[PDB]
Amino acid sequence: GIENIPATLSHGGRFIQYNIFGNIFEVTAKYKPPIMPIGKGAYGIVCSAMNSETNESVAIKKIANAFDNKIDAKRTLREIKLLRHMDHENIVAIRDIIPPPLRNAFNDVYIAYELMDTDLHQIIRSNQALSEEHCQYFLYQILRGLKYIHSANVLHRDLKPSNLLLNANCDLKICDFGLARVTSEVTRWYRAPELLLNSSDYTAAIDVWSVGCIFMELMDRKPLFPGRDHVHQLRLLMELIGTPSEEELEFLNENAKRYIRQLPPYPRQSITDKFPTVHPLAIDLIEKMLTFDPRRRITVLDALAHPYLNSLHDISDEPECTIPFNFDFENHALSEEQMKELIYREALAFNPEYQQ
Repeated sequence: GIENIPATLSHGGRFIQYNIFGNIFEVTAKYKPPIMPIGKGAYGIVCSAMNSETNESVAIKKIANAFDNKIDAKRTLREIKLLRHMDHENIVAIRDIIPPPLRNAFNDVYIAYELMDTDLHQIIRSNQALSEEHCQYFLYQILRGLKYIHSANVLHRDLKPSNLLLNANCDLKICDFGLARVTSEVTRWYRAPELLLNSSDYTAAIDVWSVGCIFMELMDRKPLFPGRDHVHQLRLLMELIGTPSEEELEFLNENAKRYIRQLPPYPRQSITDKFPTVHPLAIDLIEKMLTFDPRRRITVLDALAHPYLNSLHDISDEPECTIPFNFDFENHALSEEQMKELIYREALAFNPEYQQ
């Protein structure tokens, strides 16, 4: 579909501006036309493109005005550094950081990721059927990636179906680390119990919780805990799981502890009866993942060995991250110009021709 989107050579031919419904999408010259818009959102837009020098297809996301609010600049730099630090088959890889044509005028950041066909959210929405071996493969790859992320002392704090990208090969990669934790510091249908009822510190269990939810949504094709309001989330939680007994309530803040005694009782509805279509071992592990108590929640390391995944589980093939990740990129307090400069050095690392 070339010449469908107007493409103008700019800055001495080293860049190409693509008009996309009045949205100027400027990338380096090696990404010759055509490009295919594939995503929209708050960050900006996402197009597919081909690197004419490497014959490799990427997805270029454009974060527009990335440095205006310093919080969003920190989430962008955090995204780049986090995704560059890690090398894993269930983690989305950065393939390029576009240099700005003019360093003084560096407002938009274009990141290029490896190209994926869809994501689990779209798979759910399209109402398309999956063999049980496929669901098995998906869950296994999610946990296999979580093992690595956590092994780098990083907690992916916002897991969603739209965060799990897929391929026709059924390869699944985790993405969008804009909110991850270093243990040193938005829909909540997937947020853990401890996150809503503030326990100021949380462990990897939060991720496990979300996975549980996600897997049920994969197996039931309906959102497991839809929230009308923030207070309602807990209601639909304990309506299904049951109101905890305080052998389980010990951990949350006592400003939050009182909270749970404040409400009427809730029986533990059995999941095998509410969602009976799914396989039995699936229901088992799902129940073992959605415990209200964080210290009574199954670990990713143990959830890998659960019998639902026994045809895929393998400790020698599920690696960890050797070198951990530190949060002070250069230092702790940075201005928008410092973060700008770091991302600029990264783009110059991917594009040594623009260093000079």
